[PDB]
Amino acid sequence: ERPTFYRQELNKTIWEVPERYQNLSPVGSYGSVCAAFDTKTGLRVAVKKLSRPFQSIIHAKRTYRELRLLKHMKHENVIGLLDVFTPARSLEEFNDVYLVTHLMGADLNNIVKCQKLTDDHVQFLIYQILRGLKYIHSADIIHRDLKPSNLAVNEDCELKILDFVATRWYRAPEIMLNWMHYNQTVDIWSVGCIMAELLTGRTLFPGTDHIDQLKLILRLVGTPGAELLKKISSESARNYIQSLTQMPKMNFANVFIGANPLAVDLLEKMLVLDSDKRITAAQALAHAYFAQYHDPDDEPVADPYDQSFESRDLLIDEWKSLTYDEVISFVPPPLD
Ligand SMILES: Nc1ccc2c(NC3CC3)nc(-c3ccccc3)nc2c1
Ligand SMILES: OCc1cccc(OCc2ccccc2)c1
Ligand SMILES: OCc1cccc(OCc2ccccc2)c1
Repeated sequence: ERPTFYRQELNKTIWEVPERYQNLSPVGSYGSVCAAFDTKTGLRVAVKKLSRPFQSIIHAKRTYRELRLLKHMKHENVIGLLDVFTPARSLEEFNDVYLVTHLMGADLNNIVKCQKLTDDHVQFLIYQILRGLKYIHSADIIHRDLKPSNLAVNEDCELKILDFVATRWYRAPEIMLNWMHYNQTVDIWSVGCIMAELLTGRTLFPGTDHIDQLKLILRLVGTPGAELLKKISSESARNYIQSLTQMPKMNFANVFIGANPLAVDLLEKMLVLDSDKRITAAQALAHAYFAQYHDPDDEPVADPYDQSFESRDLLIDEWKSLTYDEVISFVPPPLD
């Protein structure tokens, strides 16, 4: 029951895709993505060709990870899989992997780098990020790399979180300091940085390196007090922290002058240096700032996600074969 494939060369590489996808045209370069038209649905879609999916053990595992994560995400504010295919007829000739998802208008960098945003828009966009995160977090997945370029927004201001400017600007302070045991709330920190940027047209913490970045952070949120410092396991990290000149916590209502006071309040709750005290995604959705969008009955959580594979060390052929299994067992979504 194989579809008919067709070949073509687009700048860099070849492309071998079922006839169902038409008028492929590049959108940029981990992999490279083409805008296509999808004849089965009439929707514009993006087809990503993975670059050398099984070049190493790491690539192999990463190809598998991404396919696993994509197959699991079924939610309005998160990128989902319309299709995955290979030109291979057998495991033995399995070498190329292509992923298909909805094409979305632009990204959040292409929306904050056009104007500021008005308050009503920021509410809607941050709301949708939080609702997508609540879902992702409920599967015990941590995004880790949230930033404007990872948020796809279309012409209707609908937002989808995806994966794949500096990443550093959005990273939680615990990650910079190399804490092994950070949790989900690293993603809340990033959301906080995103929201502030949307409200001011400015990157909140545009650090030039990780040391700068921390200095910029502590300057706003203050240096750690005693209850936090007592939870820091690394002697050297604790020293860096305690040796850098003490800074006081800033009044956010002064730093975010003229912003809505409910947005200032959310921001205070998001950008807590101590990750144990940071508001979660579920809690942030019930904050007042979102009172016109919030519905506790249309804020779904995810099915369980098995990421036991993350702790496994496998051969390149075994990661590859696990990926093949997943390409074959893929069930297309309800085409509605
Ligand atoms: N329960 C917690 C809460 C917050 C923490 C935090 N926060 C960093 C100030 C941003 N950092 C660290 C840590 C541990 C080892 C090496 C480097 C950093 N641990 C934390 C443990
Ligand atoms: O995240 C997997 C994937 C698949 C195909 C394209 C892709 O990035 C391009 C893209 C373009 C427009 C909206 C969302 C993604 C990502
Ligand atoms: O990284 C967590 C996460 C959150 C939302 C979507 C998601 O899909 C993962 C992924 C998406 C696109 C390309 C590669 C991986 C992952």
